[PDB]
Amino acid sequence: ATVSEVISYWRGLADTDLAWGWQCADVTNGTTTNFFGVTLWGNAIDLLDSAKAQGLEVIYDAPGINPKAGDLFVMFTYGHPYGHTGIIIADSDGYTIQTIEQNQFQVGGPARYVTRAFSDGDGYIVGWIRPPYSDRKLKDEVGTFEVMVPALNVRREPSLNGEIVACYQYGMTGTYDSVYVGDGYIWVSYVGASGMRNYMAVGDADGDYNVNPYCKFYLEH
Repeated sequence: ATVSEVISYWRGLADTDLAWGWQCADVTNGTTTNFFGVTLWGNAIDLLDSAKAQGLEVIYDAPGINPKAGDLFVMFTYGHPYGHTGIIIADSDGYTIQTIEQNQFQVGGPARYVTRAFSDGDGYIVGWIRPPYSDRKLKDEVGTFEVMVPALNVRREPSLNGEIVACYQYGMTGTYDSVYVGDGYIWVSYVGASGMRNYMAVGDADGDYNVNPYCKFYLEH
């Protein structure tokens, strides 16, 4: 994947919803998962450590060390211990950064253009990941899931663009009663508080198998 491809995609979303076709729903792991097939587990603030463990290039902020277009930044947030992320869409001079950022629905909000200093009233930049840019119901099952990705959408149908009804954050647990396969993903299903059924992608699918999990799974004993 190319820098121009990725930046163009997020510019598209910022320019403009519940039909969003991404399952992993944050900027950083959404980008690595959907464009590079690399999934990162943890909160926003953990993703530099997760990226390093997956062999990606990680650069920590410092004097003279400034991010480039296409870099995925990680940020410490004063308001909460989970941190914040976004995509850098232009080379930085070290004083401002041009970014696209997001703003039941815990995370994965809509994309918007932002320009921020390296430190302000919301937090400060810690570092950034530099991606390697180039040139059917399966079974009934009584279990619980644990969201391992930073952000994961929840829909009304086990389809790519199913209506989004929630967005779960890393660490979230919950029961499920059934597992589905569809549109390249494995899904679990459960009855929401609304009273109606919900579907959530829990990993990329090769045939009937979760070959890239977004969650851990626990079965009743």
